[PDB]
Amino acid sequence: ADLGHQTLGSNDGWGAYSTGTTGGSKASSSNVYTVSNRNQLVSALGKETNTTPKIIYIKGTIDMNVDDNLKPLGLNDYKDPEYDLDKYLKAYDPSTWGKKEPSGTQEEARARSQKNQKARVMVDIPANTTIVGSGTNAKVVGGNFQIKSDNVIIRNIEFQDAYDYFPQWDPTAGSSGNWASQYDNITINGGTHIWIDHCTFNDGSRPDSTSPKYYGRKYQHHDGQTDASNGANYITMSYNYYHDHDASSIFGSSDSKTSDDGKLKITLHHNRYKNIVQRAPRVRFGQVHVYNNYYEGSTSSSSYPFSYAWGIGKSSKIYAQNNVIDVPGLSAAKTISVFSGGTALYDSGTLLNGTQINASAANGLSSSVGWTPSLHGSIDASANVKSNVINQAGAGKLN
Ligand SMILES: O=C(O)[C@H]1O[C@H](O[C@@H]2[C@H](O)[C@@H](O)[C@@H](O[C@@H]3[C@H](O)[C@@H](O)[C@@H](O[C@@H]4[C@H](O)[C@@H](O)[C@@H](O[C@@H]5[C@H](O)[C@@H](O)[C@@H](O[C@@H]6[C@H](O)[C@@H](O)[C@@H](O)O[C@@H]6C(=O)O)O[C@@H]5C(=O)O)O[C@@H]4C(=O)O)O[C@@H]3C(=O)O)O[C@@H]2C(=O)O)[C@H](O)[C@@H](O)[C@H]1O
Ligand SMILES: [Co+2]
Repeated sequence: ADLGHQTLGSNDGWGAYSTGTTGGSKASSSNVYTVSNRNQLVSALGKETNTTPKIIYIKGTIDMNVDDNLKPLGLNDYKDPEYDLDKYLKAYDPSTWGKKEPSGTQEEARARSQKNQKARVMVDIPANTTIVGSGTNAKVVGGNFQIKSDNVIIRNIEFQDAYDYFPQWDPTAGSSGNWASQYDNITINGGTHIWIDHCTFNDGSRPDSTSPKYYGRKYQHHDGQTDASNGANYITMSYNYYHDHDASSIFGSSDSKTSDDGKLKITLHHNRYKNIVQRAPRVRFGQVHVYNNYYEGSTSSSSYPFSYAWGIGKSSKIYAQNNVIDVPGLSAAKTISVFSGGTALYDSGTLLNGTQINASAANGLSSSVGWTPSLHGSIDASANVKSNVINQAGAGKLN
């Protein structure tokens, strides 16, 4: 079968659990579409009620920052009449505003401005849908796919530069405040039975090094690459190439969201993370199988310096098997970051710079996470992960 019609293999990660992930493979003839611009994409997706099996082939580059006639839209097209960058910055300067949350005229105008862009760039993917790139050059630029539904497959697409023209200042985020944006490439918000495979995720032409710092902090126009929230469950992400981007994948968005416990069952395998700073993934609560992924970066890079690969968050149940990390000078301990409530990590076969290590033990964590994945394909020896993943991961590697 072609990529439009294949389904997730019955053993291929948590996505294969229960009813599995077949997307739109059974689409009838009038529910197969080929799309090459936002209008055609939006028409094919339709609304939440469009749950019949459907297959959507993306042909070429689809820019999501465009109007209904496909004219490109930028900052001045989205700006609320009352929003102004220089006045926003003057209003919320910690020097005069202090550390309270921004509120009042400019913040309200900024919020409305951001909703103006969201209406163009964010689209929901309805149940029983397969979306795949045709050829080696299918691209989604500036878009944020959101998946709240069940049974969805996304493959062979290069997602670039989910860019927010209106980052919000938050003085209380982190030790010194941070600017925050809204758009991921893909957000799984309660979505279930999802396969993301052979896609590429990067920051396109606007990497973070082209953004200035305001109040000493990077004016961050990006957010995540593939994030999962709000009881998202039964998901396989395989053979994806994440590169040149700060925060990759947060699974479980909040310590208070205890309803995520027993959910966020996600398998990550054969993904490549190059020049990714952090959160690859950062997990709360979930049983997440992480195996045969390759991570490569430098702690001294000026653009996207490595901070950590796996985030051991509250009650996370990461099961790591035969992953390979190549970051010169990094210690075994610093391959991961442990956050409050994170106490356990199964860690087997990890190579760091060519040497076998145990990040879990080095961080004092419990060596068992109370589960063993049954749904997986073949396990590569760690010695072969780098080569297999560089050769095979990302869009345009099949076609
Ligand atoms: O269908 C819709 O479209 C839908 O849209 C709305 O709802 C969405 C969403 O579905 C809701 O659940 C909710 O989302 C809430 C929030 O608005 C959203 O941005 C989000 O984000 C998470 C956290 O809330 C963020 O603060 C943030 O946090 C991360 C870390 O998790 C956090 O620990 C911290 O990290 C620290 C330091 O601060 C950092 O500096 C760094 O060093 O690391 C450490 C660390 O890792 O611990 O801050 C970071 C960060 O800044 O990114 O990001 C989280 C994330 O997953 O991105 O989740 C919120 C929530 O779960 O409540 O609201 C959304 C919204 O759009 O408003 C509509 O409201 C709804 O009607 C619906 O229609
Ligand atoms: Co996100």
